[PDB]
Amino acid sequence: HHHHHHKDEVALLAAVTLLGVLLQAYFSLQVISARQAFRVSPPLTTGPPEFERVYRAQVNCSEYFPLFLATLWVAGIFFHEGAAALCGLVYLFARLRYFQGYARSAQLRLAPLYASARALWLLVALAALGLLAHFLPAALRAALLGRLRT
Amino acid sequence: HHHHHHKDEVALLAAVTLLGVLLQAYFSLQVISARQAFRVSPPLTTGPPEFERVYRAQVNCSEYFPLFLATLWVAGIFFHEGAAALCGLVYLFARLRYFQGYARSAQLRLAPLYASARALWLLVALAALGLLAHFLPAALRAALLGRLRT
Amino acid sequence: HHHHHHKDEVALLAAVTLLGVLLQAYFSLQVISARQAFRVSPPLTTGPPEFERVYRAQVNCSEYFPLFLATLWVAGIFFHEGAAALCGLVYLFARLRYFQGYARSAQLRLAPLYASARALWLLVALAALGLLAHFLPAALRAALLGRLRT
Amino acid sequence: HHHHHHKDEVALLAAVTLLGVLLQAYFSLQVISARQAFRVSPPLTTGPPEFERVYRAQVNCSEYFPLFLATLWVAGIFFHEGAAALCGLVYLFARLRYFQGYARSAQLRLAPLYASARALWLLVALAALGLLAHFLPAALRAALLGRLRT
Amino acid sequence: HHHHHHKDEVALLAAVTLLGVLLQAYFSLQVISARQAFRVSPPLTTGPPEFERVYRAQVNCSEYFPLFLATLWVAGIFFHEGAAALCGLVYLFARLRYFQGYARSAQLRLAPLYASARALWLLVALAALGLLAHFLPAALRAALLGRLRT
Amino acid sequence: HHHHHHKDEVALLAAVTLLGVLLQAYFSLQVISARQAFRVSPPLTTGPPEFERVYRAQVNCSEYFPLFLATLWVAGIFFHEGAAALCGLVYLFARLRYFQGYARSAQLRLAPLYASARALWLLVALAALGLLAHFLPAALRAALLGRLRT
Amino acid sequence: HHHHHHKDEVALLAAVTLLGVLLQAYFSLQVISARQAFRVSPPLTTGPPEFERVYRAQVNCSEYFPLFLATLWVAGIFFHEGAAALCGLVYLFARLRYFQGYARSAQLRLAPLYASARALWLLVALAALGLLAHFLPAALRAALLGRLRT
Amino acid sequence: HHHHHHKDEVALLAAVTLLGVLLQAYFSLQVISARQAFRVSPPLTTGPPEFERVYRAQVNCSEYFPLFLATLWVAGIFFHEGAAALCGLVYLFARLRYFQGYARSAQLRLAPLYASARALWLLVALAALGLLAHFLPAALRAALLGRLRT
Amino acid sequence: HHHHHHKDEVALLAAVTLLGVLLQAYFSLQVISARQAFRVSPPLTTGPPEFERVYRAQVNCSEYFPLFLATLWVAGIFFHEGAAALCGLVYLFARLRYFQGYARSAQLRLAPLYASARALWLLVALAALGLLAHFLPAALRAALLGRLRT
Amino acid sequence: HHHHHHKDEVALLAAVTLLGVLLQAYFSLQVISARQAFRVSPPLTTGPPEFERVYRAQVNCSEYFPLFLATLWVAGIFFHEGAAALCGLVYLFARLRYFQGYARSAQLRLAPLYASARALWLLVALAALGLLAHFLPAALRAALLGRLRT
Amino acid sequence: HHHHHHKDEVALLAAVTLLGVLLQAYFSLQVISARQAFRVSPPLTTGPPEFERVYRAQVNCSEYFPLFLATLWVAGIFFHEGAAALCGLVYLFARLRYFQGYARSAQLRLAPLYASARALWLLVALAALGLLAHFLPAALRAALLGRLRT
Amino acid sequence: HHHHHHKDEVALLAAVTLLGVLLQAYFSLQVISARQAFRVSPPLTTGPPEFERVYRAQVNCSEYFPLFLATLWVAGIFFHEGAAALCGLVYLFARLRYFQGYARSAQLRLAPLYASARALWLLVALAALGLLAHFLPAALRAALLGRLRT
Ligand SMILES: N[C@H](CCC(=O)N[C@@H](CS)C(=O)NCC(=O)O)C(=O)O
Ligand SMILES: CCCCCC/C=C\CCCCCCCC(=O)O
Ligand SMILES: CCCCCC/C=C\CCCCCCCC(=O)O
Ligand SMILES: CCCCCC/C=C\CCCCCCCC(=O)O
Ligand SMILES: CCCCCC/C=C\CCCCCCCC(=O)O
Ligand SMILES: CCCCCC/C=C\CCCCCCCC(=O)O
Ligand SMILES: CCCCCC/C=C\CCCCCCCC(=O)O
Ligand SMILES: CCCCCC/C=C\CCCCCCCC(=O)O
Ligand SMILES: CCCCCC/C=C\CCCCCCCC(=O)O
Ligand SMILES: CCCCCC/C=C\CCCCCCCC(=O)O
Ligand SMILES: CCCCCC/C=C\CCCCCCCC(=O)O
Ligand SMILES: CCCCCC/C=C\CCCCCCCC(=O)O
Ligand SMILES: CCCCCC/C=C\CCCCCCCC(=O)O
Ligand code: NI
Ligand code: NI
Ligand code: NI
Ligand code: NI
Ligand code: NI
Ligand code: NI
Ligand code: NI
Ligand code: NI
Ligand code: NI
Ligand code: NI
Ligand code: NI
Ligand code: NI
Repeated sequence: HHHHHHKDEVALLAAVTLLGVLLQAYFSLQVISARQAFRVSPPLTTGPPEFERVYRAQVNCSEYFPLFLATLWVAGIFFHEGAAALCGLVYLFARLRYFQGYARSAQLRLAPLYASARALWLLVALAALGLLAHFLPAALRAALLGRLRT
Repeated sequence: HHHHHHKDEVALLAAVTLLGVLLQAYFSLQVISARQAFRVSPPLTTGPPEFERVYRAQVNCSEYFPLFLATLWVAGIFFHEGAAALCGLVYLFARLRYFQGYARSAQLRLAPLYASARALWLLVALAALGLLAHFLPAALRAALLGRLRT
Repeated sequence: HHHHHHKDEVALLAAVTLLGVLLQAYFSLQVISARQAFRVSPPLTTGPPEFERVYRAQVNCSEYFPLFLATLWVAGIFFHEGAAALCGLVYLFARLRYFQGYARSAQLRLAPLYASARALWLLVALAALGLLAHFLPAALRAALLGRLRT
Repeated sequence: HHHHHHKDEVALLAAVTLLGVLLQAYFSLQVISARQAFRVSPPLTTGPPEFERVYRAQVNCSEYFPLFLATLWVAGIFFHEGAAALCGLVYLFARLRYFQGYARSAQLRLAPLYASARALWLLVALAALGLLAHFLPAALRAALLGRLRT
Repeated sequence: HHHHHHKDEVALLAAVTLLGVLLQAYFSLQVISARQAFRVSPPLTTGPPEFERVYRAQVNCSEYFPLFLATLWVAGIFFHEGAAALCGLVYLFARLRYFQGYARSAQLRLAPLYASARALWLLVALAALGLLAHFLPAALRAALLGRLRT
Repeated sequence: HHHHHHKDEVALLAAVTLLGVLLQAYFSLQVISARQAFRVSPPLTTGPPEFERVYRAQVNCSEYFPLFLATLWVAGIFFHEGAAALCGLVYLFARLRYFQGYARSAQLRLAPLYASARALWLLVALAALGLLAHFLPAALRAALLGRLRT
Repeated sequence: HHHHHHKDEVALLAAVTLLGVLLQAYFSLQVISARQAFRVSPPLTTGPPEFERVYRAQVNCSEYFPLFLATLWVAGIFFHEGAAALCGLVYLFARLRYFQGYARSAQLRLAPLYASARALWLLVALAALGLLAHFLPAALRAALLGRLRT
Repeated sequence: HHHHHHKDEVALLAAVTLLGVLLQAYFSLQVISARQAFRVSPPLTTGPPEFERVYRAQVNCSEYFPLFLATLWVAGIFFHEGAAALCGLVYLFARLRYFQGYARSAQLRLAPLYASARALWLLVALAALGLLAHFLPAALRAALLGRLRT
Repeated sequence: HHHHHHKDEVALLAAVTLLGVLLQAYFSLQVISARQAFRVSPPLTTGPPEFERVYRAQVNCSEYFPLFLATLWVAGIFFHEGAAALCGLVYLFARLRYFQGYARSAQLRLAPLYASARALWLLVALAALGLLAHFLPAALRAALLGRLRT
Repeated sequence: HHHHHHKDEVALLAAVTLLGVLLQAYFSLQVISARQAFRVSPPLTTGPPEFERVYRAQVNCSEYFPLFLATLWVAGIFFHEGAAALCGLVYLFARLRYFQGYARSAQLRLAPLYASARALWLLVALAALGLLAHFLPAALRAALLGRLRT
Repeated sequence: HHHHHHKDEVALLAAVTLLGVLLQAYFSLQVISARQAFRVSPPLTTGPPEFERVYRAQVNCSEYFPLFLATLWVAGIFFHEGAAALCGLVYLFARLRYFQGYARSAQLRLAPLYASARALWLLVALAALGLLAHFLPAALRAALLGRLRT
Repeated sequence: HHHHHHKDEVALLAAVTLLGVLLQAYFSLQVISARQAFRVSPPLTTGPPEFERVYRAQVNCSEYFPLFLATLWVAGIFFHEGAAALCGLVYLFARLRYFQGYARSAQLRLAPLYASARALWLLVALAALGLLAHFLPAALRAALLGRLRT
């Protein structure tokens, strides 16, 4: 405190962030479950293809999760909160489908992997466009001021 | 600048965040050390069970680390900073114990894994409760206003 | 809204964050490419050393990426934005070199790994120094006030 | 010779038989092609999953091919030639789809495997019904004649 | 059509043929069942000895099945239909016992393998004797006619 | 019975069929012999290359055997019995050479594999030409009758 | 010495003991022989299933041999010498059959394994019954004497 | 017979011996059970770590069992029956704990392994002390008698 | 008690027995030491040949140890105590040499293995000769008494 | 210098030597090429049979190359330069054929291996015959001179 | 003897030859050392990549060593002694660097491998040029004399 | 020609060289023989330890053979022919013993390996001493002449 809160500017991003965490928790619980079913004890991460697909689907989602969080917040702050949150939901729903598909079949990971890549690339473009709108005017002005005497 | 800083609202979260990073650095240095001791050179991540346990303990802590960070910040902003920071410390101390236990024995990972899951689930619940307190009143009001003419 | 934005206080951190994401995207696309070249289909993450090095270089960069993001933001907020952003650029350029080197040879990962560790440790020290400057004066004052009657 | 030919009673069965052979030839040429692509030389029948799927799809089609031929001819002679030939075409088209699907993905073999099983079971039932119509009347008559004095 | 059918000359052969197909169907369903029980997914044909024995028993029966069909029909047409059908039943019952025995133990395959070989060799001898009775008289006559002038 | 036999129309096909069976029996006895020599007990089908070549040569001959039988009978009935029987003998002699060559060396399988493929493709073409001669005239007539009013 | 010998009280146990040793010697000589035949040199204890079965049959007999000796002597001293010696002979003859069966086939070990377990359990029960007869009367008397005043 | 029995001098040793046998029987039944659960058929003694731990725990107990029996009897006869029997019970209870611990985790074998070693070493020391008391006086006397003339 | 002890009749056997136990303890401590040196953790019993030789030497000594104990006691009681004890010492010294040799080289196990076999076979022959002297006179007398009337 | 050169006595040997070196260079370049084609990177010398055959053919030629050089020079100096050079050319041409054959097929190495062995054995015999002509006369003379007085 | 020595014409070649031998001795001692460090006992030539690189570097140097010696002597005799000796030193220094580099990293073998190939190819060209100068004039003269009458 | 031969100065070196070649031929024939006995076909160089020891013993002798030849000739020319030839015989006899020993046991290679190293090091020292005697006087003279004016 402060007699103002910036919570109302990031609450959709925070909600989509928490949903992402819950989805990652779900993937982790499904791996523990596959370990039980296929009797693959730590420290092993190999076993039958069906176990390896569940393990790998979770590990893939986990590798991309910080990329998702980073670009969600940057796009949400610099471009538009609602648009970023919406691309974020689409990304997470695609990730659920990727995990479910990949667990059934390596080939079934591909369609939802492409949908998740499209949603993440869109977050990347919105983040980039917002950062450009932030930096470009001051930079072009400073260049122009430089050329002004001449 | 700005003639105000929101640093004083997130400094415990930032301190617990930095402690988390230092702990992850420690786990990484312990893997490099196990590589030396067991002569397992990159790109290999397999070798004797004792090397694999150290590798896996670090990789597990690393997978969950962004989940920890995400929920720490959301709970700290939307619920209560001190409570979030405290659950965060408990989580990180549990993770230290998980890493140390798992390195000695797969079975010794389990008790501290459960303690870390309890602390992370508590962060999740506090984040959820704070987001509910943020969104629910405006939503119930809007629903009611809708029903008002009738 | 709010009639003020804290965007101007974190825009360099956000830009370096987005660059980090783009670099991680690049590493991921290079793994997909190595999968094609060496015919290593998911769920496999093993194959010839040359494939394993590309896979491992990406996975290593990915493990450290949240540590990078965490300390970049904490150092940028609590110490100095421009200094944090600069150490961050140096870190990311070192990571590019690590990935390129490791793909050619395990041994070629080492020099740029050390440069990335130096840049990350510097971010850690700046974050720590900023948090100390935040907390230490109030703590020493409170200790002193305690001793004052005596 | 003979001043009659029974060719006109089995020409659809013979045509569907020849189509089956051509389809098996196709599967064999696709395995030779996969051997070239994946550099798997005889006597090896193992290699990457993608090679093994092509090999296995052909071997599976080959195991069932004599079952197909046997029941096609028995159903065609004892039940109805056109019906047997039609179930036979459906079976072979399902087998093409099984081979193509299985080569892409183990999971993609399943739908067309079920369609081929339905067509083969139908040939089995028609063969059984025709053999029953052949044998049952004489058998029931002989049983009855036996009971007649009494 | 034709105002005569040759169905009555091959109906026992066709019935024994259909029984052979049903038995091969049974072996195939037992392999699918062993895949489920031992979690061996296609394209794999290896796993624990107990799975491999079920797989191999089916594959062995399948390799010999066209030899069985070929000699059943040739012996049934050229020697005697009832005798061929009877040796055929004995062969198929021996094959059932081979499959059941081999699934329990490699060693238990041997006694019924020998009984199936005896029944198949008998079909071979009957086929050979019928073909000799078909060709030998005309050949000896033609040789004699050749020697007749001299 | 019947006061006529169609045996005299298929006796060369039946003789070549029986020779094919005897040749497959020979290949099977040679595998049992290689099992003894190299001490490879069922359910194993792997061992030294020299055992695997004998196993594979037999399995290859067995996969193609129903294709051989099918096309031999269709070409023999629809095209010309003596021509089909002759291509059939050539095919079987090529298969003997394939088995003997492959057992000595993978590379030695190739020349006789090509000779067997040429003989089998010739049977396929004769079968196709006979089926065309059977079906084409009635089909062209029916098409023409259709066009006749116009 | 002593002007008495307790040899006459244990000579059947000693004879059955010596027979057990000779049988274990036989099993050991058969393993050395299997090593020669299958060319499996120490320190290896793995090789083809046929070698492993001979090795394992001997190792199993060896693990149970001290259990046999212990219970033979305890039953022979505390229950009845002739009965213990007789169960002991039955056990050893069952063990010979177990070794011979297991060497031929894993499955053939089972019937004689069960017969050896029945004979060993009988020795266990006789030993237990003899020890009960030894200890129970004095214990029940001491309990009763305790209750006597009351 | 004999009008005396030495049964009363060894009945505690015999009872502890029989308990040892029953405990070894228990370990063996637990291995058979682990074979069923993990589908590891003889002659295999390898499989998942969880099966191998149960197998190894039993094999370890079995290797030491004759050492236990030997020293139990020697200490019980030459030192003191009750003391030997008591160390023996402690040893066997420690072995139960070793088996149960090792089955859960390799690391959990260690504490009860040390307790079993302490109890076995104590039996060894009591056996040694009893044998010294038996042999030393006569030996020192004989040495002294030798020195006596001088 | 008893006013006599049979300790003086078996004290050399008991001493040689205890020495055997101490030697087995030594072999076990050397395996634990090889586990440390070669980093082979339980439940593994495989690793480099040098570890496997130490493991196997101990396991071999352990398998034969109950055979040694059994025949030592039977020969010592039924033939001559001092002779049995002496063959026993020779056997144990040969076993020490076997363990030391085998640890250095598989081939170095052979000479001392043969010396241990000679000493054990001698114990076997002395045990057999003592049991014959025990049983043969009464048996020949009983046979003769049977023949006496005639 | 010297006002004479012994170059004219060994120039054919030197030319055949240089040709041998060029041929070994060729074999080495073909291995580097096979490494590229089959993606087998150093330090690996294993991979598909087709790579291993190229590697092994070169390594075999390399092992025998010093034997070739040694005997070429000794035969060329002690027997006859032109004859040695000619056997040497024949040997090298046989080695080219061995390398080319072995690369295609293990079996194709054999005929040219035998031709190279014949040429090398001939060089050996010429070297031996030349050394005999050098040493035998002086030795027989010295023996004779020894016998001369007598 | 001889009242002249050709030692002064080859002493630099002999010195460079001896240096080559000493360098090969060094490589061999470094392999023995790597065997000790990585516990890889003969007959094994495989182990961790770091051991395999040391082994392979030595084996590669050894394969090329006779090519080096052959061309060093031929170039030194037929072209120029000092030039050959100098290229030889350069080659050997490059080989030292190849061995040292390859031991650290496969990739580090490449630069010095290329330098050694350049020095060896230069020796080859000098040897070829010297042999041409030896043979070409007499050959061109003989061809010309042949053409002279015409 | 030349009216002198330098054959009489190198005939012992040539004879020892030829003996070395014959010994290498023997080692090669023994490997071909081990391939037959253990059924290890090219391109394989792995199999049971007993085959690998024969292979490795030959390959080791082959690697050192050019070192032997080089130093034999240099020591024989620059130091003393008879001494070099004698060390050479000793070396070759040691190599025979190394091959024979290593084939029986890895450990048995060591004593004769050391004897061969001593003989080869002696050849190295004699070669070095002869080259020093060749070069040192002229070098010291040239240095002295340089210092002479001063
Ligand atoms: N290096 C030996 C020498 C014995 C030899 O030269 N064998 C001939 C006939 S089996 C061969 O072609 N060896 C094949 C190879 O060296 O890869 C070997 O491994 O075989
Ligand atoms: C747990 C998930 C929370 C969901 C957060 C998003 C809630 C509603 C998002 C929709 C906002 C859309 C704003 C309009 C964007 C546009 O114009 O495209
Ligand atoms: C590096 C670690 C920094 C530690 C950050 C936390 C410092 C004190 C945390 C305690 C705050 C507790 C506030 C009260 C919460 C409650 O009522 O439960
Ligand atoms: C995509 C990358 C964006 C780059 C963000 C950084 C842009 C300029 C950074 C330089 C700021 C340096 C401020 C001075 C720091 C110092 O004094 O050391
Ligand atoms: C190569 C393929 C040849 C095709 C053989 C079949 C040609 C036409 C088949 C259709 C006949 C259908 C007859 C009617 C059967 C019914 O009433 O269901
Ligand atoms: C599904 C199985 C159908 C059974 C076909 C056979 C039915 C009866 C076969 C017996 C015919 C025997 C004829 C006599 C042969 C002989 O004399 O040996
Ligand atoms: C066991 C093998 C039986 C052999 C069957 C064939 C017997 C003779 C076949 C030759 C018939 C050739 C007829 C002429 C064909 C043509 O004109 O090309
Ligand atoms: C080498 C083997 C020695 C055999 C030892 C046993 C000799 C005879 C044993 C039979 C004794 C049976 C006594 C009667 C037991 C009963 O009543 O059941
Ligand atoms: C099946 C187990 C049987 C148990 C055997 C032991 C029964 C009681 C043992 C206790 C005897 C203790 C005697 C005193 C020893 C001492 O003074 O320390
Ligand atoms: C720990 C080892 C204890 C040693 C036990 C043996 C002590 C002396 C044994 C020698 C007794 C020899 C008696 C004579 C035997 C004979 O005549 O051959
Ligand atoms: C690069 C290769 C150089 C070739 C060296 C040989 C050149 C000609 C060799 C033939 C000399 C033959 C002399 C006659 C030998 C004989 O009588 O058999
Ligand atoms: C152990 C190494 C011995 C070194 C042998 C070489 C000693 C000096 C070599 C230099 C000779 C160079 C002669 C000039 C060659 C040229 O003109 O290029
Ligand atoms: C095939 C082997 C040929 C043997 C070559 C050597 C023949 C005799 C060598 C002995 C010469 C010894 C000369 C004396 C050396 C010295 O004084 O030590
Ligand atoms: Ni205020
Ligand atoms: Ni201001
Ligand atoms: Ni603000
Ligand atoms: Ni406002
Ligand atoms: Ni007619
Ligand atoms: Ni009629
Ligand atoms: Ni008809
Ligand atoms: Ni009495
Ligand atoms: Ni007594
Ligand atoms: Ni001069
Ligand atoms: Ni000269
Ligand atoms: Ni002179």
